[PDB]
Amino acid sequence: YEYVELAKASLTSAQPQHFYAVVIDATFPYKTNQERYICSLKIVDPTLYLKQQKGAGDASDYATLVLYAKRFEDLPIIHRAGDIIRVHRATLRLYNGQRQFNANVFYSSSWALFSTDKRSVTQEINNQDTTPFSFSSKHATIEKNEISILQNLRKWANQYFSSYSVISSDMYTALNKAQAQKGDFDVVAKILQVHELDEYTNELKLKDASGQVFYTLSLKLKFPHVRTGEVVRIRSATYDETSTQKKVLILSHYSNIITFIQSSKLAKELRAKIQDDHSSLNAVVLTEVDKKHAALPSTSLQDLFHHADSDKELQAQDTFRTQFYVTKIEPSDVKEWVKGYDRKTKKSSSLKGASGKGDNIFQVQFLVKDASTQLNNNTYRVLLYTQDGLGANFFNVKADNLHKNADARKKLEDSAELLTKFNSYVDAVVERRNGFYLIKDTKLIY
Amino acid sequence: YEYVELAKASLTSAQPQHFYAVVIDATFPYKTNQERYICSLKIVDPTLYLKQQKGAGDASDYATLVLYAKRFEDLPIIHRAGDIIRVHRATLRLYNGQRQFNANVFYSSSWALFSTDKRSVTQEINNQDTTPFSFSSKHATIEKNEISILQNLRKWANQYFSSYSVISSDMYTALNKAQAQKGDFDVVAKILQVHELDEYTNELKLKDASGQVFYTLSLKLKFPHVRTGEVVRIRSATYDETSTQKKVLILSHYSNIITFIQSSKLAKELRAKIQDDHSSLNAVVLTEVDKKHAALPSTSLQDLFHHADSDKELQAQDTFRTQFYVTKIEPSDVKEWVKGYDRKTKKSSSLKGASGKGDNIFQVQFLVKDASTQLNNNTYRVLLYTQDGLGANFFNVKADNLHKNADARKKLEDSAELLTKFNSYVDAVVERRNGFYLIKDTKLIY
DNA sequence: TTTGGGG
DNA sequence: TTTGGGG
Repeated sequence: YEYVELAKASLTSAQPQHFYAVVIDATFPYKTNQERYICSLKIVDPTLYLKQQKGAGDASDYATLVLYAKRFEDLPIIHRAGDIIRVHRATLRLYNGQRQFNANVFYSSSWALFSTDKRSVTQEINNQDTTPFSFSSKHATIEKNEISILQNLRKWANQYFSSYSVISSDMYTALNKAQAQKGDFDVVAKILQVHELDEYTNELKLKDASGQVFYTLSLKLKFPHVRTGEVVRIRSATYDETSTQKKVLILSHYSNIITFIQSSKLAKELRAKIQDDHSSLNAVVLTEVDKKHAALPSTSLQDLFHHADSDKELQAQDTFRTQFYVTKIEPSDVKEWVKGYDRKTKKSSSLKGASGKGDNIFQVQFLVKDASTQLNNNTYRVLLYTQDGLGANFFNVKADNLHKNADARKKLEDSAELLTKFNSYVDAVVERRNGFYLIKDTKLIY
Repeated sequence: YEYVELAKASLTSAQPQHFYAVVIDATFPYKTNQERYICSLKIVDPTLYLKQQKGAGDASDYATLVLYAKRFEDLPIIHRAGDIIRVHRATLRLYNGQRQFNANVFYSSSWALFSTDKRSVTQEINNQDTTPFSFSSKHATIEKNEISILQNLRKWANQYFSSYSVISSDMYTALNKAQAQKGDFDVVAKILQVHELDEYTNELKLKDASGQVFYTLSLKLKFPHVRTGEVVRIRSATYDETSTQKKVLILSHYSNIITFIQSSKLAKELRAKIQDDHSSLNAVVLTEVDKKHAALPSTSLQDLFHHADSDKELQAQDTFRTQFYVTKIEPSDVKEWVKGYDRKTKKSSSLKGASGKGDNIFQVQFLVKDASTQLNNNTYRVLLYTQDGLGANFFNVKADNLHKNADARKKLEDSAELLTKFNSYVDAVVERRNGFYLIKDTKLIY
C-alpha cells in the first residue's frame, strides 16, 4: 500500500489511490436513497489546508471526501474535528472547484479512524495508539510503512489546530443571524449546560461569540461525547419556528455534533470568551484577572511545564493564563511571606531583624495542580515574587513587616486557608521569567 | 514481590505486606496536619466483600486502607468505585473492629491505580491495560506474576459490581433526610444536569431514590469526570443552612465525587429509576414500556449480543430492556410487514395472495445501534415477531392485509420514517427466544 | 469505484 | 511503617 498526500493525488478515477488525512468536518452517516448510504467529509493535510486566522476560508485550501456504502454500519461516525482518517482505494475528481475524493465501501474501499488527542477526555492522563479505534474492514491493523505516516500526521494535526482556527467563518452562522437563515446552517458554540430530559435525550444549552443563547436536543446514543464546557461545531441545524420561549435548534438524521481536538486554538479561544449569565464557600474562582487579559486563552499546567519550550507558539510568548487549585503555600511561616529586598544585590532577607529599608516584597510559592496534572506525582510551582512589581497587588495587602503587623499577618493567614481548604481555584495570568512563572495582573476577590 | 488477599493478610505491623484490591470508597487526598497528608479508603477483594443486595452493610465484610504521605502529590486521587489499587509495603491492624491496612508513602510504601472498566467513557470502544494509569513511584511497570492477579481481580470486580449493590444503605443518607443530619454525610444520586457557572465551577443537579433534588458545586479541576446522566456517590457533604431557593450541598477539601464502574448494578438501577421532572421532532424517545417494567435496568446492545451467554446474570434471565436507534427496517416492502401465519406449521407467508385465514402477524426486523455499538461495523437485529403475542401492540395498528388496506400501510410507512429519520430512539423490553430478542410490552407513543 | 456530493 | 483513621 502506497499513500499520497491530498494535493499530490493524481486527478483520475481510474487508478485507486490511498491516503491519510485530517478530518475537519463530517456529516453523520445517512441514507440518501434505497440501499445507498453516504458520509460527507472535509479533509486537510500538510499539502492542503486552511491558513486564515479569521474570516472566510479559501475553498481550494481543503478537500472533500464522499464515502459510499449500502448499509449504515459501513460508514464512519466521526465525533472530533482533528482526528485522522485512512482511506484505501479512493478516486479523485473535481467538484464545485474542489478536490473531491470518493470511495465505495460497498466495493473494495475501506476507512479507518485514528485518535489524534494525546491525553484522555478529562485531560488527566497520557494515551500515547498505532491502531484505529474504528474501521470498515476486519483488518484492524496497520503496516510498518504506515507508522511514520500516522505519527507525523498526528504531530502535524495538533500543531496545525493550535496555530490556526482551521474552521473558517463561512463554515458556520452566528446564532444572532440564525432565525434569519433560509434553510439549515452550521453552528460553532460552547456547551454551557447539559440537561437530561430522558435517559437518552440530552438538552444542550449553546452560546456562541455573538452572545446569543440557543438550545437543542442531542441524541445521547449518537453523541455520548458532548459535555458541559466544551466547544462544538454543529453540522446542519435548522431554526425551530415553533419555538416561543427558548430559541431552539433542530437536528436531522444527517446532522453531526463535532468536538475539537484538545490543541484547537479556536476551541481554547471560545472556552475563554463565552460565559453564561447566571445567578458556604465551595469550588469558586478566588481571583480576578485584569480585564486587558479577558480574551486571553488558558494554558494547562501540562502545557505550561512540559511543552513550554516545545511549541511553535508557547516558546514564542512569555505571558500566559491558567487555572489551578493550590495544594500548598511556601514559606510555611506566613510571616516569611514578606521579605526585605536589596535592589543592588537582588537579595531577599527575613524581616525578623526589624530592618526599615522600606522596600518590602512578597516571595510566595504556590504548589499547584489542575486536571491535566493532578493524577501525576510531580509538583508544579507558580510564584508570587514581587521585587519587580509583578503580582504586587495579588493579596490586596501592602507588603509590611509581618513580624510586627499582626493584622496583616492574620489577613494573609486567612488567604492561605481560603486558597487551600474550600475546593476553590485560582485563575491567574503569569509571565515566564528565568524559568519560572510569576503571577501578575491578578488579584483575590476574597 | 508476593501478594496476599485482604482476609488472609497476617495481623501485624512488623512484616510488610503487599496486595491488590478493589476500591469502593475514597476521600480526596487532604492535609490533616502540618507536613502530613492522608487518603482514606474502603477496599474489598474475593476474600472480603459486601454481599447484601439492600439494607445495612456488615462492617466486617470490607477492609479499610489509610495512606500517609508528607505531600499532597504522593497520594492517589480515586474517581471510580470499582477501580483497582496495588499497595506495596502495607501494615495491618484492627481499628473499630475492621482490618485496617496502613501504608506510609513517605517511607517506602507505594500505590498504583488500575482501570477496571473494559470500554471507554462513552462506552463506545474497547480499551482492553497492564499498566497503572496513576502511581506513586517512578516504577510505572508491573511484573509477570502480577499480570494474572490483576487480570483476575478485574474480572472479579466487574462480576461483583454487576451482581451486588456493593455500596450499602448505611454508606449514604437519602436526600430527604439530609437537612436533618447533624454533621456531614454521604450521598448516592444521579446527576440530572451539569451547568457551567464558571470555567471550572460546574453546578451539579442531583436527585436520589427519595425523589428529592439538591444542587452542589463541583470543582472541575478536581472532578473532570462527572457528566450528566451518571450516578455518583459523594463522600462527605454538609447541608447548606443558608440555602433558601435551592437545597444545596457543600463539599470540603477532603470530599470526593465517586463514579461507579460500568458494570455496577446499583448505578444501572438508579439510572433507570431517577428522572427529572421537566417541561420539530428530534432526539426523543418514541416508545412506552408497560409500567410493570418501570424499575427494570437497561442492558446495552454490547452486553445483549456479545456477553449474553457470558454472564452470571444475563444467561440466567430472558427478559431485558434496552434503548437504541433504528438504522433500517426489514422487510423493505412495508406491505410485507404483516404476513399470514399457519399455527400448525409455524410458517409465515405473504398476503399478496389475498388469503383470508384471519390470523395475521407482524414479522419486522429493526437493525439497531446504541452508543456501545455504533462505532463498530456489526449489525444488530431486534425482532417484532408477533405469532405468539409478543409485540402485538407495538405499532398501535392491527395486523391487516397491507396489500388491501391502504391506510394501515401508510400509517406504518409513517412509523418507519419516524423510527429512522429524526434522531429519535426506541426504549423497549425484549425477551430472548431461540437466539433472538423479540420486542414485547412496548408501544409507540407517536 | 461517473454514485451523490450541503443530505 | 503505633501516624491518624469520617478528615
